Amino acid sequence: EVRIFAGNDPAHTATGSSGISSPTPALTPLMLDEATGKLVVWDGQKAGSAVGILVLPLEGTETALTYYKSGTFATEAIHWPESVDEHKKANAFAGSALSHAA
Amino acid sequence: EVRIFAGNDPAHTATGSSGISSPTPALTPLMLDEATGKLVVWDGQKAGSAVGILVLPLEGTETALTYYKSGTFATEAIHWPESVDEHKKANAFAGSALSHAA
Amino acid sequence: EVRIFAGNDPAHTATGSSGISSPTPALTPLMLDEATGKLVVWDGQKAGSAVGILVLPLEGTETALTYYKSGTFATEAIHWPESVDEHKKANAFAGSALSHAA
Repeated sequence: EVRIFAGNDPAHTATGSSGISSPTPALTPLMLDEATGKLVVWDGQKAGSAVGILVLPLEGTETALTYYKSGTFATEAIHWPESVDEHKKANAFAGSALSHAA
Repeated sequence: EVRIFAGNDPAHTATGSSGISSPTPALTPLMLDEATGKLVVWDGQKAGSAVGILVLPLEGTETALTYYKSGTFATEAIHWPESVDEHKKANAFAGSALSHAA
Repeated sequence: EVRIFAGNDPAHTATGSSGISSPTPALTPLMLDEATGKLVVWDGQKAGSAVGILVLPLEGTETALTYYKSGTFATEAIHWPESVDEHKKANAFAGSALSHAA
């Protein structure tokens, strides 16, 4: 059984305005869009800017999305951005209730 | 029974330095004051800048306040700022352990 | 029994890239390094920038560290920076799942 919640701390979900405009798979790191305040895919440019993980896939036309706001996740189940800094990747969720480990 | 904790995830409280100088009702979104570091009413200008919800009303002369730091709240019980952007309102707590839904 | 977890809300830990290059004791407030994205000692310059508390001491040569990401801690057990603003100290963890009280 390949655990996707490589942690015991209960995972909880939340809903929020989505600013994503393209098919996005589940288990994708999310960040807040500085200009609109909507949740979009985490760009990997800053550690701690990832405020959530997509729970269900998005078609790209949804006005809202569902995300995990807490819990410990398996690094391998998460869909990271191409060639993301390893340090920013390790601390992507630092500051929130989310974390991830091997 | 009109639930005010439209969620199951346990709500927890915390205390912190208040920078509010006016009667403020309970269930009000709080943000950190950039200049002083004290907690004041959330201005609705940025998504994810709301770090807490006032638990008890403030006279406006308190040096400290009590706030919920986690849990899922009913959008309707929270006292939002006049004409706040709906997207910033939906994701006001994104990044923290707090969230809110209908 | 001098409680170090002056709270009931379960404490949880996480791992992350450390940017600390000197012996650092356990129970030390951590912040994210703007330039590298690595976790380093909280400088006390901003309220809410403390994203964690060191769980185990660091020699100063580790590439990773372990930190508590949630829970309520005793202000007295935490190792604060010399002459840190009291307001920024009180709200050092505001926004995260962490808090601290007497």
